[PDB]
Amino acid sequence: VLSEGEWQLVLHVWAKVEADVAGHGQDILIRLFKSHPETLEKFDRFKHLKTEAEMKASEDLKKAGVTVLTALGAILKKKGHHEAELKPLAQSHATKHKIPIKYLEFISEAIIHVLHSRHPGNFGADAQGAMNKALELFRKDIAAKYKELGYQG
Ligand code: HEM
Repeated sequence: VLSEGEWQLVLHVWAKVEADVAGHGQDILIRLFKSHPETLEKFDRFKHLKTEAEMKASEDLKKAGVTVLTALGAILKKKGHHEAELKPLAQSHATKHKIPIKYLEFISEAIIHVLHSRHPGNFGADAQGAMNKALELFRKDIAAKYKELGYQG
């Protein structure tokens, strides 16, 4: 369970992401795909992309970036009271998309990497610790829901 102080560090760096969610989502997905190429296979619409240039030019990858960060943003803003937001998400990612928790760990890593690079103003060690806490919470609660749904994760 995060403190209010920890939530405010999360939400301060989020506020910067929101200046340009599409740009941040491009960087974050590209980092994910570069770091764990196996994750790209889950995206039938753009899993053929071969290079970072291709990725940066893909309108479909850009939309996905906006989707993930907007959904995550809405979750973070709930400050742990995210049961409603996680229901649909766990169901789709468990049952349709088939995303293991380890891939949720991979995108969490990419999120932290990009924020650390982009936002040294709002992503010092304390803020990064708070964001890691929030993302662990997210992954813990998703994992519990996956189990409920019958998915090993
Ligand atoms: C912070 C983590 C994540 C959040 C908040 C998130 C949220 C979403 C949302 C809102 C959608 C669209 C609605 C839906 O289908 O449920 C979506 C679709 C999808 N997500 Fe995620 N997601 C996350 C992580 C992942 C990861 C790590 C992968 C794969 C490695 C993944 C694969 C997909 C796929 C394949 C789709 C369908 C996209 C499409 O067909 O257009 N997601 N995700």
